[PDB]
Amino acid sequence: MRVLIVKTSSMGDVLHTLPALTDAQQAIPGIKFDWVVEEGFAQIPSWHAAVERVIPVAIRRWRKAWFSAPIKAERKAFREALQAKNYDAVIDAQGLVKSAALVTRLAHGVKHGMDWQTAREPLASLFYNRKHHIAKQQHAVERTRELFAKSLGYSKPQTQGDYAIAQHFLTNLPTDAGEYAVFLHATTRDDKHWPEEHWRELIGLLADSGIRIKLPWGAPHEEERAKRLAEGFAYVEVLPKMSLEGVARVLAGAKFVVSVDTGLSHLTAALDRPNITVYGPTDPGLIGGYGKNQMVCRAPGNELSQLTANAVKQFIEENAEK
Ligand SMILES: Nc1ncnc2c1ncn2[C@@H]1O[C@H](COP(=O)(O)OP(=O)(O)O[C@@H]2O[C@H]([C@@H](O)CO)[C@@H](O)[C@H](O)[C@H]2F)[C@@H](O)[C@H]1O
Repeated sequence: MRVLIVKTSSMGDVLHTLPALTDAQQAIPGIKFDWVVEEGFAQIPSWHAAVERVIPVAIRRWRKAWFSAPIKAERKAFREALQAKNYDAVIDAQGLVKSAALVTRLAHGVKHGMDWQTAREPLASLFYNRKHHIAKQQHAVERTRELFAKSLGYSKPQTQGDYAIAQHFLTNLPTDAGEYAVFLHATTRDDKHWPEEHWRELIGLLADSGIRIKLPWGAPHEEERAKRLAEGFAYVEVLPKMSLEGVARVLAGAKFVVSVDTGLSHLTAALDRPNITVYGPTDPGLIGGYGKNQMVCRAPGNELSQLTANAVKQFIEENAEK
């Protein structure tokens, strides 16, 4: 059986879809998935055993120079690749009008998606052949598992979702796996960042433990902050710039992670690595992670400026308890 998945945007949303592929694979041996996803996250689906062909899209990038000669070419290659196969099922796990009109609508096969009252954008429900009712009051990971279960004729396992992508890294874990912690400081908005000052204090509190700390960074200004956070700390290392897969191998070898509400935090949860995510303006109840050893840390008065290094270290300790 060959199924096509439409789940493009948000590294987090993409990662949350994995447990659903694990359920399907266990229930239906031989099942394989093709997956339409934003190029920036195209490596993620490849890490899962049930994933066959990845079909990248780069909306935002394209969208800005949409009629260009080179772009016109990419969009053409995309449509053709998208329509290449006749799927036994097309599952729109995105629930957006834009993705249903730009992707789902064009694929061959019975199209499944959420119904009018459960879809991210009600109107997208009109684009499906099969509309399923997926209760909103539950984690995104479970909602997608329910969607896959109902779309593919099998009952969702009572067990916790298994992202099943850690094994992709187990074979080539860093030599110093378990010897360090990874602090994910970079994110999309200022108010979501934990003040540099607190980061350095946390780091300082760990000085005599003998642990080492690695700092990822995806953009120049993020590298500069990482340099600032590392200064004077011989046991802290600013990572070189790497791919999603590369930073994913580093996370896999991390003993634990402290992070702000960002995609790499979601990657961490998918890799089953103990993780303490610190939230401020964003609510962990609505967008929290999912998985083993994930611990929520809400900043006082939803202001990260109020969260102390001491408080975060305490969570690390009690996250170790479990
Ligand atoms: N290979 C790589 N190595 C090191 N860093 C990498 C990287 N790739 C990306 N980043 C960095 O990761 C961050 C991505 O930004 P983000 O805003 O935190 O992205 P994301 O969409 O993943 O964050 C999500 O943002 C949502 C909203 O706040 C608005 O998008 C939250 O609800 C959700 O929980 C949270 F995960 C950026 O700083 C980016 O440079």
